[PDB]
Amino acid sequence: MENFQKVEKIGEGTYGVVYKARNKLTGEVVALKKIRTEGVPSTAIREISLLKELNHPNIVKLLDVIHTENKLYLVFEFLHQDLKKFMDASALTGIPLPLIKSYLFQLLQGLAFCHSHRVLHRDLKPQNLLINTEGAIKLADFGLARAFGVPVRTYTHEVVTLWYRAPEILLGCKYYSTAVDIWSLGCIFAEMVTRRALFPGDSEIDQLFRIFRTLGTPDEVVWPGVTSMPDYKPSFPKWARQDFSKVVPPLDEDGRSLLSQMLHYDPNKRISAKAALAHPFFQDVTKPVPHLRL
Ligand SMILES: COc1ccc(O)c(-c2nc(N)nc(N)n2)c1
Repeated sequence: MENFQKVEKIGEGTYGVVYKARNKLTGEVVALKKIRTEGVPSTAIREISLLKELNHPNIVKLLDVIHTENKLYLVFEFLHQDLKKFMDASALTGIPLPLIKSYLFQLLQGLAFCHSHRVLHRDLKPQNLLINTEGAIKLADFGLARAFGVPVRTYTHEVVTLWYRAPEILLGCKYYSTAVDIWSLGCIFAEMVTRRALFPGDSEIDQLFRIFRTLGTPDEVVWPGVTSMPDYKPSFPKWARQDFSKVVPPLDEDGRSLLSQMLHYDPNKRISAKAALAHPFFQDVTKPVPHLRL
């Protein structure tokens, strides 16, 4: 793997570290994800390789999937900045609402695309959302959990982010649906608006309880079957739902209603990416140019 010259390390994902690198021969700049290790599931590299066919303006292009030295390398087109960095950079002033709306709209288009192709992300977070100078935003690292699975931590002892995990995952559901990505996106949307994580849990139970304290402890009324979920305990405290206008001020009612639909407890009631795109919140969507400091 010396076809490059690891320009630099740029991040650490749940499935592995990401590097910025230039191809010695072609001179192209790409992002290299190294996936943690002496076997690798059979259908894994096959399933991941299929992702190379995925082409959508809001999905980071997967250029190559190489298996060498028992290691797995994903070569991605390189985008210049991740949403986490941009959010931190915009923490004093905040991301303008029209830009937030644009990003949410584009992200939903990208999810609508993947979900229609039966591809789920399962680990969406600000770190794997990439932006460019032209106002586009793209999702990176889809279908990795389906091909592999959520490990103990990361390739090299890291603190996995739980803040964007859907409640059905926290409750131990064996089968998840595309609804998990809508939940994560809802959490990201809220964070872009308030400039603070919606549910910053430090543990799985703290994550779950933070959700409960805000949205109310779920019951059979709002979520049929929740009390029979694997990790559900009748001992969970019963918090009453908080007034929603407290959740994402000062987002307007259209944004709040859309967000509430993205955060429904029942995966079956949670809005789909396709239905969300038709929400009145996007009636006036535009495509602003962000102020990016590279
Ligand atoms: C699949 O993961 C990817 C794919 C393509 C990418 O450009 C990135 C990325 N890019 C930047 N600039 N920063 C950071 N932190 N990451 C990450």
